[PDB]
Amino acid sequence: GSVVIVGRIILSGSGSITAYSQQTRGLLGCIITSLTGRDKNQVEGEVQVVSTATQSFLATCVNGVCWTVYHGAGSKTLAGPKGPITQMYTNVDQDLVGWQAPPGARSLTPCTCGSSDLYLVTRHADVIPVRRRGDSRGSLLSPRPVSYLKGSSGGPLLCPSGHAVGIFRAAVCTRGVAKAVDFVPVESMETTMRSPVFTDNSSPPAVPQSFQVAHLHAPTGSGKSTKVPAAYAAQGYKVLVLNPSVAATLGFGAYMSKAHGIDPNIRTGVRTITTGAPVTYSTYGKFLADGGCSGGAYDIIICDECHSTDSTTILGIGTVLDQAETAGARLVVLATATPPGSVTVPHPNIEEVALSNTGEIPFYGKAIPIEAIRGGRHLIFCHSKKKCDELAAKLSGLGINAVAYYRGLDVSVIPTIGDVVVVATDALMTGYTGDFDSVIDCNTCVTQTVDFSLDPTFTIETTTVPQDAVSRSQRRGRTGRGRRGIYRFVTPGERPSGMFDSSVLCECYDAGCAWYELTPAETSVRLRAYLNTPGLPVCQDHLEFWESVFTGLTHIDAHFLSQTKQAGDNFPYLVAYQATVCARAQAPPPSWDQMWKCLIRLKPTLHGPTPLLYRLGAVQNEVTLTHPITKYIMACMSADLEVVT
Amino acid sequence: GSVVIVGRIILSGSGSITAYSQQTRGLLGCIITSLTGRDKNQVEGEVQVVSTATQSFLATCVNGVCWTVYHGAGSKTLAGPKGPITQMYTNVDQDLVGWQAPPGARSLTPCTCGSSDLYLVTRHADVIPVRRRGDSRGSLLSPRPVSYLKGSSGGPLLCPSGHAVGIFRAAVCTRGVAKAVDFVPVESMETTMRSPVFTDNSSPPAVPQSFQVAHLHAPTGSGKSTKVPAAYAAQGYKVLVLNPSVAATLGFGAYMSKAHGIDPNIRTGVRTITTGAPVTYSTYGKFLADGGCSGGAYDIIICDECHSTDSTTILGIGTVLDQAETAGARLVVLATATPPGSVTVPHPNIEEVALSNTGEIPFYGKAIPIEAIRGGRHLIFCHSKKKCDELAAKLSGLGINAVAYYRGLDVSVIPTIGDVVVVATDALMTGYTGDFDSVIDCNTCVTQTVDFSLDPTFTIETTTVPQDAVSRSQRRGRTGRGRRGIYRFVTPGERPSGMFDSSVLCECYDAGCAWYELTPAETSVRLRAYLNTPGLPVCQDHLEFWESVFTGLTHIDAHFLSQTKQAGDNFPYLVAYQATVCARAQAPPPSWDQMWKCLIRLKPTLHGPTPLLYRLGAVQNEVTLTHPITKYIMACMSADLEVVT
RNA sequence: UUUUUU
Ligand SMILES: [Zn+2]
Ligand SMILES: [Zn+2]
Repeated sequence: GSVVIVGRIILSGSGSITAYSQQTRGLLGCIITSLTGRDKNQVEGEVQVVSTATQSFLATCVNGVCWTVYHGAGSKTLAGPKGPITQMYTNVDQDLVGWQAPPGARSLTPCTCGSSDLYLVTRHADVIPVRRRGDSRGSLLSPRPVSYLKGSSGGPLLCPSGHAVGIFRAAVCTRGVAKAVDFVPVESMETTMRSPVFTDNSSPPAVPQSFQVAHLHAPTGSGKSTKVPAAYAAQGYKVLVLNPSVAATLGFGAYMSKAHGIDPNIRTGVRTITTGAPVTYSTYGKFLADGGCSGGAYDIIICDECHSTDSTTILGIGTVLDQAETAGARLVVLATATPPGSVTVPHPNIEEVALSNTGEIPFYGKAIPIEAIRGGRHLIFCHSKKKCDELAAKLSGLGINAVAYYRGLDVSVIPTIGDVVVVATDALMTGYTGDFDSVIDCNTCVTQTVDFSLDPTFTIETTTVPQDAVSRSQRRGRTGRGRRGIYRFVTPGERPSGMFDSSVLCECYDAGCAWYELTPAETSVRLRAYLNTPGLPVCQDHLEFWESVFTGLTHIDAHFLSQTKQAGDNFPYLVAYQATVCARAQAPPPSWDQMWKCLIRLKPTLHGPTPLLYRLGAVQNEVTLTHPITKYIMACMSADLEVVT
Repeated sequence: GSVVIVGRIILSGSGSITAYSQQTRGLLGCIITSLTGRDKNQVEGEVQVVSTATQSFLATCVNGVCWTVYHGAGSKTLAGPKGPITQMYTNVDQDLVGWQAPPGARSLTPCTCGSSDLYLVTRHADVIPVRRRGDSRGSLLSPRPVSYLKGSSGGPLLCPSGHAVGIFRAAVCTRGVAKAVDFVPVESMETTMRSPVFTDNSSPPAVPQSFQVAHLHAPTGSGKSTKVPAAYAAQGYKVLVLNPSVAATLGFGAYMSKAHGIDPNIRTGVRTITTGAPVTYSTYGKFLADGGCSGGAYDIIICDECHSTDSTTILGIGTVLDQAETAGARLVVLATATPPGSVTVPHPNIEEVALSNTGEIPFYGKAIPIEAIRGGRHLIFCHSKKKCDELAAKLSGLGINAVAYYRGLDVSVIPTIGDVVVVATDALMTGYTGDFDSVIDCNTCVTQTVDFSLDPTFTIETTTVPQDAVSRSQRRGRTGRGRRGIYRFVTPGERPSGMFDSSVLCECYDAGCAWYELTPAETSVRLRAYLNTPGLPVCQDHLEFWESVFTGLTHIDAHFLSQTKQAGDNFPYLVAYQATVCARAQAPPPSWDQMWKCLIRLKPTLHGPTPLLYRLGAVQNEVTLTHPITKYIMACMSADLEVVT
C-alpha cells in the first residue's frame, strides 16, 4: 500500500515557535487511500502526519521534497492527487526517503544561522527545547520517557528562526528515558538530492589500482557468483567467493568445471577441497573459522548475497571489510540481487495468484485447492517446523507425496525427482538448491528482537512477523526458473528490506566468543567496519553496549559451551554462560525447557532462586538479582541506547 | 460501531480435538461492516473470530446464543445480515455478553460429563490442554507466556467429547507466565439465560421486610438524591445519603431544607452540622473518616452515584456493604443514572454535531467554527488544565467571553448569566450546576493503570484515553435539560462503562493507610464486600496481592506522610513511603519531579542510587534493588495475578 | 484528570 497523509502540524509564523495539529483522515479513509494510492485531499503546511497500515509518524517538507524516515516509510509510494507517487530519493544509509512535495505543500528553508538552540516538533504538536551537540545529535533540556516521542520520527528540528535543521529519527535513552535525540541533518538531504538517483552497479566492477569496495547489483541468474569470478580469473586475478549457503557453495564446484572449465577450491565445514585453482568458494562461516583473510591469497573478494542479515554473513562481511586491503586484495565486491531499499517487481516467468477461501486444505486463514498441488512438484513455505510437520502429515493423508523440511532434517528427505509437495521453513533456502512448478507462501517469518526491558536486563524475544521484500523475492524465486511458475500467497504486502535488529549484533558477539575465538573488542572492530560501509543492511549502533555485556562474561564453563555449541540452538555462549553462573552458584536454570538441557546432570543438586542474567525465553523458576554478573549486566544497561520510537 | 465477525475457528467433528482458522474478512471489510452494522456473509461454525476497531477476540455459540466477554465487546451490537444485532444478555458481573445467534451458526452442546481434562481453543486455532481445578479455573499442563493467550477471550474450553465447559476470559499469571486460566462456565450462561431479559430498577425500592441491597437506575434530574430520600423520610424512615462530592452533598442539604421542608444533618470535611433530623447527607470520604456505619443510626443508606470508580467511593461503598446489616440498616440502595453496561442513547433535546476540520479554533485535531460559540452560553470539555488555560486564552483574545474552570479554581469565575464560553475539565460535573446552550467534548480523559512490569516490581502510569459511556453521557447532559441543546464532539464512539483498573484498588489501600487508619487486612474486608456485590462496577480481583504489598510498608515517616497527604496528589502513602526509604538511606528520590518535593530541603545530603520500590513516574537517578523493602515487594510479585489478554 | 479524608 501507499503511505497516506492523515493530518498536519501547523507551524507559527514568527515570534516564539508554536504548533497545533489537524487530523484530516480517519481510519477508514487511511486504509482506502493506502490501497488505491489516490488521495485527492489538498495538502497544507510543511509538516504532514503520515501513516501506513500499522504505524503513524511525520514527514517534513524541505526544498520541495517531503522527507521522512526509511524505517517508517520503507520504499513505499505516497498517495497523491493523481495516484501513487514513487519515492524520488531513498537513502537507507541515512534512514531518509523523500517524495516530490505535492502541490499545496510549503517547504521549510534549510537553516544557515548555525544556532544550537533547537526545537523539536512532535507528532502531538508539542515544541521541545533541544540543545545541538553534534551534526546529528541534540540533548533534551528536559529528559522524557521515550514513549513521549513515539510516532514523532520525520518531525522537524527547528532553529529559533524556524528554519529546518533536520528530521528526528531516534531517541537516545538511559534506562528508557530519552535524554537526547538523533536526527538526519538538512545537509544530508542536500547530499541525497545531488547524488545521481541512478547509479548503475549492474556490471562487474573493474579491478582498481588501489583498494576499493564496489557494489554489484544484478538479477538472480546473471552469474554474479559464476560468470563474474570466471571472467576475473581469465584476466589473471585470484578470486574468493563468499556465500552464506553450504549447499550453494558446494554446488559451485561442479558448475564451474563444466561451465567454465575451472575446478575451484571449495571450503565448507562439511568438506574442503584444495585444487590450487585461482578461484575459491567458501561459506562465510568457514571463512571465519579459517580466521578471515590470509595475506596475499586473493586480489578480489566477492561477498555474495551481501544483503543477508544472519549473524554469520554480517560478521563475515565485516571481517572482509576490515581485513581485505591489508591482506593484499584490491577489490571487494558486495554482490546481491536485492540491495537495501529494493522492492519485489513482477517476474515474467511467474504468475502470482492470491489464495482464496475456496479449497480443501486450510492454510493460514486461507485455503489451497487440492487440484493446485495434486500432481507436479510444489513448495509450500510455513513459518514454523510444527506447521510443516502438520501440513505434510495431512497432505500425506490424501496420498500426496509430501515431505516436511526444516533445520535438523537431512535434505535427502526431499526426492529430487517425481511428484512431491515439499513443506518447508526457510531452512530450505540454504540447504537445498532447486526449483518447483509452484510456490505457496504463508508470507510470514519468525524473527528475533531485543527488548531493553530492565527486568533485570534485556530480553531476546521471538515473534512471527510479515515477511520483508527479500523474503518474498527469495521464496517466490523458487519457481519460474527457466520454466513457467505460479506463486500463490496469503497476503500481498511486504515489509521494507535491508534492516536488521540489534539482537543480530548480540548473535555476532555470541558467535565470536563461542566459535571463532574473538574477543568482544575484536568483534566490535569487524562489526564497526560493516556499519561504516555504505550500501549494506543497517542496524541500530549498539556495538559499545553489546561489547560491554560480553566483556563481562568471563571464565565460561568450557563443558557447557561445548554442549550448547554441539546442540546447535541460538546464543550458545549466552546459554552456556547462564548455565555456568547457575552451576557455580549451585542454583537451577530459568526453567527446565530444552534450552537448558546441559544442566540436567545437576538437576537433583540445584536449588533456590535463579541468578538470572537476562531473558532468552520464559522464566518459570524464582529469581535472585544478587549475582555479581547480574549486577554487572544491569550496569551495562545504563549506557546510551539509541532506539527508534 | 458494531462487533464484526472476521473469521472462524473450525473444530474437529470427531476423534481428537483439533481446529483450524478461516479468515473471511480483511481490515477494510471489517471497518466498513463495523460502521454500517450490516454483514451479509453466511455465518458458519460454532467459534467466531470477532473484532472491533481496536481489538480482536473470539465468540462461542452455545444454546443458540453467540457469547463473548464484556471486557472485549462492551455493550456493542453485532453486525448482522439485516443490520446491527443488539445484545440479548449483558452480564457485567460475569464478564459475559450474548447475541441471539445468527442464521447458520451452529452451537456447542453444554458439557455435563464432569470431565476434568479440558482443551482451550485459542484465537490461532491452537488446542491447549488444561486441567480443571474449580468451577471457573483450570491449570495449563504447559504454562505459557501470557502474550500467547492474547486475543483468545471468548474462546471455548472443551471437554474430551467436544462439549462446551466455558469460555476463556482471563489468564492467571506468575510473573507474567500463564500457569492457569479463568473462564466463564456454561452454568453461568445457563443462569444468565434463566433470569429476565429486561429488568426495571427505575422506581425507588420498597423497604423490604429483611435486609436487602437494591438498585435504583434513574435518569439525572429524576430526584435520586432529593425526592427519593425525602419520600422515604415521609414514610418514617431514617436515611443516609452518600455522595462523592462535597459540593453536591452541600447542595442537596440546602435544597432539602427549602423544597422538602427539613434541615438534614450534613457531614463533610469543611462543614458538619447535626440537626437531629432523620435525613443525613455525607460524602463517602467523611463517612469513612467517621469510621463507617454507626450502630442503629439508619434504616436506609443510599449510595448515590454508585457507578463512580474513584477510590474513596469504592472503599466507602465497600464499607457500607460490609457494615450496614450489622449496623441495623433495612436497605442499601445503589443509585445511579449510568450503571455498568449502560450506553449513551439519543436524546430528543440534543442534536449531536460532529466537529470537522472547518473552523477558526483548533480543537484536538478538529476545529470549532467561531459562529457556534460566539453568541450564547457554551461549555467546552478538555482533558487537561493546560488545554483549558490555552483555549480560554485564545478565545478571549478573539473577542469571546471565555472562562477557564477546573480543580483548584473558584467556581464563581463562571458567569451565572450572560454570554460565556466555559472551558473546563471534569471538575465542572460536581463543582458547578447549570446548563449551557451546547457542549463541545474532546472525548478523552486522563486515567491511571498498573503494569506488573517486574522492573523491579510494578508501575503506575498516567495516560490519556478515549472516554467511556459514563463520561460521554455526563458531559453531554450539561445541555438539553428541558430546553433545546447541541452536543459537538471530536469522536463518535464510547468505551464500555462499569469497569475500573487494579490501580484503583492500590489507591484504596493507600487511602486506608494514609487517611482512615485501616490496616491492609481491614481494607481487604471492605473491598471484598464491594467485589462480591452484583451490579456494581467490576475490577480484576487483586486484593490479596495489594494487601500483601501494603502489609510490608511499615514504619513510614510521619512527616513525609503529613506532607504528601496535604499536597493532595495521588498515592500519598506510596510516595511518602518511597521518600521514607530514600531519606533513611541518605539516597535521592527516583527523580526531582514535583512528586518528590517533600525531599527537596534534604537534597544536598542525598547521594547515590535510589533504592527503588516501584515506579510512579520516570526514574532519572540510577537505582539499586538491594533494599529489603524492594526485595519484599519483588517477592509479592510472585502471587497469582489474573489479567485479561 | 477527577475525587476525598486533616
Ligand atoms: Zn537557522
Ligand atoms: Zn463433556
